[PDB]
Amino acid sequence: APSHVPFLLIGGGTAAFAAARSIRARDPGARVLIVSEDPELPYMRPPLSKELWFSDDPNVTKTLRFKQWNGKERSIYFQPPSFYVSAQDLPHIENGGVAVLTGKKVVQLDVRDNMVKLNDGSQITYEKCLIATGGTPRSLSAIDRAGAEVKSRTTLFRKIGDFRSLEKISREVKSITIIGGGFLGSELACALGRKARALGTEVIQLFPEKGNMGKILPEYLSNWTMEKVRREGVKVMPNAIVQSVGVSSGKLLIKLKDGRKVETDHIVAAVGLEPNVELAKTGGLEIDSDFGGFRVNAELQARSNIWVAGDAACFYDIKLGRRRVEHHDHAVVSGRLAGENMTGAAKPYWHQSMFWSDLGPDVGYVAIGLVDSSLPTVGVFAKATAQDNPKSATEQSGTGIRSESETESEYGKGVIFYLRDKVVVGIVLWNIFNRMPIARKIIKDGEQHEDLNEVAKLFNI
Ligand SMILES: Cc1cc2nc3c(=O)[nH]c(=O)nc-3n(C[C@H](O)[C@H](O)[C@H](O)COP(=O)(O)OP(=O)(O)OC[C@H]3O[C@@H](n4cnc5c(N)ncnc54)[C@H](O)[C@@H]3O)c2cc1C
Repeated sequence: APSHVPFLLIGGGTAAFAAARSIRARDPGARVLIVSEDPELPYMRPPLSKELWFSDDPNVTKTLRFKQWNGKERSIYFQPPSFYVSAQDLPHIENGGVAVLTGKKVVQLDVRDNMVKLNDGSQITYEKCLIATGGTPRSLSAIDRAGAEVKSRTTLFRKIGDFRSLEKISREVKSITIIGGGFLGSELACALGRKARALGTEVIQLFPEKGNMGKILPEYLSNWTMEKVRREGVKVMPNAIVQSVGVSSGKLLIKLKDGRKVETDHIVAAVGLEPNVELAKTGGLEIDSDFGGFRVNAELQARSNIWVAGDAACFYDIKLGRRRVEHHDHAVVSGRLAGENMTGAAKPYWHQSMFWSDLGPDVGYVAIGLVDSSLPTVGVFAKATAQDNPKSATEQSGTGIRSESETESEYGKGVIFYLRDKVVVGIVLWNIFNRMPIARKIIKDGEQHEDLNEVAKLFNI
């Protein structure tokens, strides 16, 4: 537990790691320390709701070495444990390196004095800081007022602990209910769905919308999505508003505003996240408003020596202005930029951060820009071929983390445009891959189009 560190990375996820790899690649003798309230070393989140549930390895719970869609085993951790130095040797070890203090939470940030306070009473000072604290899962108020009995049977899925505890539960109970129609929630619907078919148990997913991912996707693709979830065996209940939750003889009882009742053994909440601006009080960088997250400049700074990246960061988006994102690609790229800037410097974050989600090897979505379903939307669909699924894409690139394969620079499948007037502000790509460069160039040009079809042809529709 060092008293001082040149580079402090608060929080131990994907942003923090992207930063540290970058710094070491630009200053091969830099001394970087990550503080992580997670017992685990830094690891990626997408598999937690994806491949990890699809493997046939009974040890997959223990090793968290998962198989991608193409068959290649990969670890959920960014680096083997042997690549990090000790927080102890960090201050003096020849060449320095990267160190992670696991199980420790930074609770106080004294910006003026360049110092942090850990939970245990430790005090650490820094020359250069990155806040990469990600977010905290939201619950629903209709859960929180039910007491400690219901709360103890409500997974808020986010971490390895949640994967492990929920995987266990899928082998012990008869009925699991997912609240939330969002991507995570639907990924979790399919994944638990697949385990429940093997066991003969029940999976229920509910949400207020008309269909899955209803805030993002138009009715057609949303309703289709819902039918896909139902094909996995899931009892999907749309237009479900939660009235209250309570104990009813060993079972959880969900009462809806539309009157319906649902008996289930366990709940998994997947209703989004709230940024972690905690240290935003004692620090006096104290966040934005419209969008949530710490305010940063073009180079991702909240102060002259304190950058922010990843989920915690409210950045200026090249085409969309102020924005907050929950994308892994954002994490990696803004994390990488932030680390480059900490090693001096002077580089704007002009990146258009792609989002992607897979519901199994066979269905994949990819978003870029403002993708809200309330906008004017134009969809152009087609019959998908042999290479038009995540399994093929993962076979083509060798990686199942889409952001690595689809590059950073500029009815089975289809493309949905989102419009303010006739300007493309957002795009969804349904089962179409290798076309994010064109997808970016289209939004970045901010052009006006009175067709939509000719554009669609570049996606190979
Ligand atoms: C289950 C799941 C599946 C996902 N799938 C996808 C996907 O398919 N595609 C996609 O684009 N995105 C996906 N995402 C979102 C994506 O993973 C996030 O954008 C990414 O994790 C952001 O990284 P981060 O560094 O901002 O936050 P995190 O990875 O959460 O890292 C923050 C870490 O810092 C810790 N921390 C917070 N505060 C403190 C403190 N004061 N002191 C010490 N530590 C602290 C937290 O415990 C956490 O471990 C998924 C997310 C989840 C949760």
